[PDB]
Amino acid sequence: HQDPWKLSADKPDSNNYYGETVANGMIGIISSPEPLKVKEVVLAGTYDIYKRGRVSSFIPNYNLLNMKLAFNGESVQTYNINNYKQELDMRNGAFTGSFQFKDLATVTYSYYALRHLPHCIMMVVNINTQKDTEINVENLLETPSSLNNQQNYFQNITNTHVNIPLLTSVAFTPTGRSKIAVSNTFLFDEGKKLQPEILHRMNDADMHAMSFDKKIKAGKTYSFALIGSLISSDHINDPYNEAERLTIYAALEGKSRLLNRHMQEWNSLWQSDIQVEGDPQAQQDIRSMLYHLYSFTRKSTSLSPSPMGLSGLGYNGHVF
Amino acid sequence: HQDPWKLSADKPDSNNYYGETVANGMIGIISSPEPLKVKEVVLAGTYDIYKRGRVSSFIPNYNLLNMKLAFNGESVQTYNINNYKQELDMRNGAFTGSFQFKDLATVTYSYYALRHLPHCIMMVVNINTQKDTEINVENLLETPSSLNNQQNYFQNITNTHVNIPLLTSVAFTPTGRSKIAVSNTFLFDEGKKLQPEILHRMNDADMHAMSFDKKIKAGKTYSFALIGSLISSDHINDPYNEAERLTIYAALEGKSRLLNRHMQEWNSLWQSDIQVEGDPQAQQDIRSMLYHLYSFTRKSTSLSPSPMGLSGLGYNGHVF
Amino acid sequence: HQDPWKLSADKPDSNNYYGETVANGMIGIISSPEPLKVKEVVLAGTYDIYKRGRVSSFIPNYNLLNMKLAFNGESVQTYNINNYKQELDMRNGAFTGSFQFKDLATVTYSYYALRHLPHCIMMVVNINTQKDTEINVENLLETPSSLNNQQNYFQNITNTHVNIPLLTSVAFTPTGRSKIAVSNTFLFDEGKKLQPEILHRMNDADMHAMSFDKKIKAGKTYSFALIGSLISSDHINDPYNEAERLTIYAALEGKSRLLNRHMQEWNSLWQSDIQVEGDPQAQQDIRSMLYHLYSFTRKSTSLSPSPMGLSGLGYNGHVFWDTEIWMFPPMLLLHPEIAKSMIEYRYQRLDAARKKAAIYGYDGAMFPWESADSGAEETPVNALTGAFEHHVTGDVAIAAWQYYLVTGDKEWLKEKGWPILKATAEFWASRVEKNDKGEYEIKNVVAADEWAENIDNNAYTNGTAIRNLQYASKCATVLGVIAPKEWTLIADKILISKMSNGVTREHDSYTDQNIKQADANLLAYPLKLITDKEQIERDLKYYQTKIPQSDTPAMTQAIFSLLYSRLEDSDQAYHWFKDAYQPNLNPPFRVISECKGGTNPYFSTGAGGVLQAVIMGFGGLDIDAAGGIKQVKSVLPKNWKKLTITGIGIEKKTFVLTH
Repeated sequence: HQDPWKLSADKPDSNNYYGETVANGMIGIISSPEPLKVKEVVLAGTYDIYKRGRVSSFIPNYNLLNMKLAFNGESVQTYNINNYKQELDMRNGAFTGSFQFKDLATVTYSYYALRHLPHCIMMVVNINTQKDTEINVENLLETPSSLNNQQNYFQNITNTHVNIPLLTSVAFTPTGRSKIAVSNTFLFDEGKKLQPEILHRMNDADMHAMSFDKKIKAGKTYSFALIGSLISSDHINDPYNEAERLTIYAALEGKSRLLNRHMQEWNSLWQSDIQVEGDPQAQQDIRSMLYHLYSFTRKSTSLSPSPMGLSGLGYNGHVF
Repeated sequence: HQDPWKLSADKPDSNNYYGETVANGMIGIISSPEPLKVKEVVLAGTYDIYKRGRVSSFIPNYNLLNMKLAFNGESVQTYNINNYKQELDMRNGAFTGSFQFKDLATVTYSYYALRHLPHCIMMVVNINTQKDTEINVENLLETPSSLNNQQNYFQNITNTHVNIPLLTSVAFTPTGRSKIAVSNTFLFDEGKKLQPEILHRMNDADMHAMSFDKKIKAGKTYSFALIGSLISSDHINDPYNEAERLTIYAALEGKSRLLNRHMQEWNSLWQSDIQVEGDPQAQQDIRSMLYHLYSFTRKSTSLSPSPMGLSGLGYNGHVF
Repeated sequence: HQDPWKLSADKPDSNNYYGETVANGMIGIISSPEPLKVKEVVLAGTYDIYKRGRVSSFIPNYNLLNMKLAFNGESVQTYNINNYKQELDMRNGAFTGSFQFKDLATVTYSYYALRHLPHCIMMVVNINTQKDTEINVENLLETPSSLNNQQNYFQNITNTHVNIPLLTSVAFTPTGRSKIAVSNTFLFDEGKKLQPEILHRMNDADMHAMSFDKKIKAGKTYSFALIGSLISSDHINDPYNEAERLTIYAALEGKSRLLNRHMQEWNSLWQSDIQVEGDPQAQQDIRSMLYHLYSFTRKSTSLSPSPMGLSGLGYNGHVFWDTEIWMFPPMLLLHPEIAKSMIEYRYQRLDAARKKAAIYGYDGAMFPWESADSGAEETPVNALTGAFEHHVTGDVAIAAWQYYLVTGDKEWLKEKGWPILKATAEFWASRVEKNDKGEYEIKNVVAADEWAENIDNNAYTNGTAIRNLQYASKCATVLGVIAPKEWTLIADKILISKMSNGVTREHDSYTDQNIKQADANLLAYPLKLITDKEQIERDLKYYQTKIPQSDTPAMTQAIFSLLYSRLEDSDQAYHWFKDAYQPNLNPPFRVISECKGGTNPYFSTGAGGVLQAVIMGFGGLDIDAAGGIKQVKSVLPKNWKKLTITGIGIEKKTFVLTH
């Protein structure tokens, strides 16, 4: 557990678990002990009156990566998976979970606050089958109770080559000070004709979801990615259209191009580094400290970190 | 053109055309000279301040049947069809258009203000091919400029047997007095596994659409139906959920059951009739008069017709 | 109907009628075939979510001139008038209708978007009766269904000398983003005691009106004017009070003083002109193109025209490279103060371009594909141009440098040109990718040929990046600031590739696809990256038949014309000149649609391109890379005896060309 570049947890204990952050200086995503969920999402620069102190605060935002995975109709939970591990790769701010589901498949998921695209997030999911199985995949956009007057949209962006299904929500901070837009899509390798049909459900006041099924033969790897854009009226005049535009853009850049750009920017950040010989725990701790400052700041902006950076609502996100 | 039960028009002339109405005493639908379009939709009982007289008025409503049909990517228009005919069957308030598209197909469409379901409309489309062709079908929900604060939704209602795609809009009358909901679906004969995938586009502020493609071999008939529900806060506390509930209900009743119920109620209405021998024009004119009064009233209600019934906004829809 | 200054239509046919526009760069009024009505009114700089594209748009506004005229209670209709004519006088943007009511009276009405008062309109009505008669006149303020929450007011502004009756409406754009106010009054010659009493009616939710009766005696002319002011919260904090203030102001200036100021500003615009001897239809067509550009722009502002200027809601009123590359160059040569307003639009939106660059992972300023109020990206999300058509940033840099080349204004270069050129060059320096061979690529764009989507190394895009980087470096030299040496290194190694036949390749996936519009040919003009006449010719021969007849905008054939003029090929240059706009015309005023056989006039972008074919092509005028306007070899159409171009460059030079 003392890798100089990676922080590791075996079988997350939800009773004694403090989540880790991946961030690009604009969006922070704080890990959940639950597989394929995030605890909290914070958008820098967006403040409204909310809870502590009766003054402006960061606002808990859309947990835009929240996913439900079922194998043959059987929901994946902490209680029915085994060998469940979480890992933060500090070299590129990749948060990865991996687990075995019974006798059916190994699941690996990695998510990123894309370093070059301040408002874009990506999760890549790999399913490696030991038996023939059918997956049901759902991505949920639950409006947090911090937000109000939400609207839940879904549409297909198409041309002869693509069908980009967009799951979008728009909502407001408590006093209406800020309009938040989030727009998610699934990326597939197989192409428009063969990719899964995407269904949309709007069954709750505060949640809608996009979903698909995929049959996977034994001994195969099936990969898909979730891309999401999260932006507000504090960042852009028209967050609704800009979120959809950003997700379309990212989808047509594709996973490979996005991760390459992400890696280039993280490679640059780590050109400034601290190497300790003879003390592996100090080496890892100092990397974690550099990693958090690098994740919680952004060059070529007018952003300043709170005492808790983008790890949550600590000190209302205020600058001291 | 002097059938005692049917009013007929050959090649509608848009420069000299007064549309005919189908109605169930709750919804009136006034015909367009353009194929697969309606001019106007009026919902009884819904009044707000609007244009004429500075007093409450009927409100132009969603043209919920508006459809665009393309053959091999070529849009169907008045200018590229031939043998185009419109017919009102007064026996069951069926408005039918029929035309030939080049060397590819005969198109017949019939629509109904369902007599038993005051808030439900149905259009049935039959495509009879002379050559292999591919149809693109779009149903548009354009928010009329009479309404404001619209929202455009789309979702799939599914179980093991069905996928009912719902295209829904919600909007308000000018002063916000009344909330209007409309919800449309396509019915297919072929079943969940074989039915066309339904795409959803939201490209305009005031319009969204659901669409599909279908390949049809030469010498085949392909049929589909559009069902729509149109209701307001003047009729029900929660028009949004009630419109979706009504369209799901109608979809799971199906075309055959709905038309049977429709015919039973129209059969009852025509048990009271006026037969003239020796004057075919008088026979047809008197049928048209009975037909309009029967269409513009509804038993077991507290509705009263305006001087123009549900034919439009004549005299603001007021009762005299 | 080929008067060189006037467009005229006898007995307008409402079944086949495309209205003409009068505009002052702030308000556009589009004509109705119906007498004493207007079809549409558009206010510049007012945008809200509305219909097309789910993005901001121009909004149909109050048809504030709408009038009803009756003689002894008999309303003017089609069926009771004769000798009904319309005329647009391009010298002063006067739209005039004239008709005889039965055998009783002659009526003329002329209306104007006052050239000196951006928010003021005037209509002047003259009625001559052959017998004693009573007129009833009504002015209607109908709230269009584009607006909401309207209020309908009427009051009298008085002193011992005047009674100014104000008919006012205030309403909101669809999301409440903008408050609109309109205020109208009638002007009379006869003075306070004798003027007609003005009645007010509020009979509808969306319409109120002011009206009067007047007895006119046999053989007498009765004249009255309608003045209206139309303004929004986008233009002033308190539009309601400002609209009434403006109309009171205009009423007490009076018709004479207003029309004199209007005439003075129009006379000044027409000091830059194009005169053709031997071709009356070309002379009228070219005057119509200048007229529309002059009507759709305004000196001493930060306004930039949409592709349809103020002719309607074409492309939602958004600003595109259609300004920088198509409408801007002819305006820079004829009226540099118009070009200055167009680039000022971009300068004041540089912040928004820096924000877009940051959101899409780039440095510097990334100008949007479509711009409106804020300068943020406004392209409909369903169009991949918004996210991927990146040449607009280079197009803005090119116009900014050209502005300095033509004016020599070094203070402007320091304050505004350099901020644009530096930020846009920083964008391209971050946008390129160095490959194995040390070349610089620009991958995954939408081409100027917008049918080519998500392709690599587009010829036009790469050319704009080269020019942007070169011009930014040149600018740094002029101002004595040190430019990154990376800009020149990148410019010299950006890929522009040839196919095996030596033809410039449009993009890395390009072989022989049909193309929407000129792309590789734009490297010859305007970019002048290709100057070798054999290369220009082989690029024309390969691509000129790649543009289909249908669904292709007027952004091609004017460039073909210009390049054939530069090649001294009169037959080809004149063929492409006519093909650029004549197949796009709509009756009865020969307004220009976007595409051949199109029905969406007025495409000012198309007019701007054709004006370049005339000025830069037939006239041989060129922005010298070293500064100023030069003249290169050119030819005229066979049938043109003389081409005279006046008011060119800051020296206001006249150029005369003959065979």
